[PDB]
Amino acid sequence: STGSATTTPIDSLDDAYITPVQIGTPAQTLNLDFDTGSSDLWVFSSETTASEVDGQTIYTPSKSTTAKLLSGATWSISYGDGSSSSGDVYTDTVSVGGLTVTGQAVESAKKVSSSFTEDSTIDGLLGLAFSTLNTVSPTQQKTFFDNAKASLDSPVFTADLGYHAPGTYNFGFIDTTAYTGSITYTAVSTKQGFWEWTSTGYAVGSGTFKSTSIDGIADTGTTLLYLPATVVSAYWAQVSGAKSSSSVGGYVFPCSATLPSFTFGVGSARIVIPGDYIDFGPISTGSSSCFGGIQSSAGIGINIFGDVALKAAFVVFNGATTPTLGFASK
Ligand SMILES: CC(C)(C)S(=O)(=O)N[C@@H](Cc1ccccc1)C(=O)N[C@@H](Cc1c[nH]c[nH+]1)C(=O)N[C@@H](CC1CCCCC1)C(O)(O)C(F)(F)C(=O)NCCN1CCOCC1
Repeated sequence: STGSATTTPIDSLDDAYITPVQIGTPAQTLNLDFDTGSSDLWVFSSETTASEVDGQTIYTPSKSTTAKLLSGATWSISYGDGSSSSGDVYTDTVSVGGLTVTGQAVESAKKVSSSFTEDSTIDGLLGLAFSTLNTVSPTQQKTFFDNAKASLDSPVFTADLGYHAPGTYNFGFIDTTAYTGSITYTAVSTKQGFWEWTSTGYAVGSGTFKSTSIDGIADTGTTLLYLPATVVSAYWAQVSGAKSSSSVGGYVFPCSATLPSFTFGVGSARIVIPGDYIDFGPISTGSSSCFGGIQSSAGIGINIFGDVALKAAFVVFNGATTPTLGFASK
């Protein structure tokens, strides 16, 4: 089997991408953020504290004939940006783009943090990291991909995110029309539960490529590209007037600037991020100071190849016995 679904930016800046997901019988369609940085499939629900719901579409398990409460199971997660959610667990039928999993763990939120309430466009998350990170207690649950994998034509999914435009998530096949050149594959470490790999280096604009190992994760649920302070300083030094702002909490630049591209290495191959992908707009409405899309990872502890980087590539998440990651230009 296979599946294919379109993913859409939630706003004009590509802060995040949402993908429609069918849950239950009859189907309830929710727009979820596909997140290769976590391993929980959770949704706004009829059980969510009503004052914490403000415009989201909710899952009502009582209206699904295939939903079953998973007795005694609960979940609770905290994300890198400080947001969080928690609740109880159902098993139900879940379909993505024509690919169906029966008996998927659907984590129903009883509580969400203010940042979730305040964002009406994201109805929940679909985690695509390794199932060792799943937070359900006392019996850890498998991800959508792990459940689907043996049925798939090939044990893979691909991410093809758009710049200021929709893109595609595919399951079980590689669309050879969706990229240029060849796919370069690179090793993955699963020891931390992530799609962790090592980039071979970087270049700024038309500059010389610097060969250096940069360990990081491929993370569709993070907006920005977080890299070592040395690399980040080298980038923003090429932008007149850019600076690290204490009050904003990262690099800002004049909205009148033209930004250089950023290149990262995948083995002997190279992925080029155009400069406009690195512009996230005014820091506050009406400001002439704009937020940068490349930021330091120093306060985070790991480098993160978030959407700014991934949307420049066609990315293969190969879930074979020994996982690998593939990157192609497009
Ligand atoms: C505005 C922004 C300054 C650019 S922001 O950073 O707030 N944007 C958010 C994404 C966003 C956009 C729009 C609306 C809502 C949220 C962002 O990029 N958040 C990252 C920031 C980050 C990364 N690393 C450190 N900080 C994040 O937490 N991403 C997680 C998923 C997000 C959470 C908020 C809602 C959207 C999905 C994440 O899963 O990718 C993760 F990998 F960082 C993460 O937290 N992984 C959790 C892993 N735990 C390990 C222990 O076992 C349980 C699993």
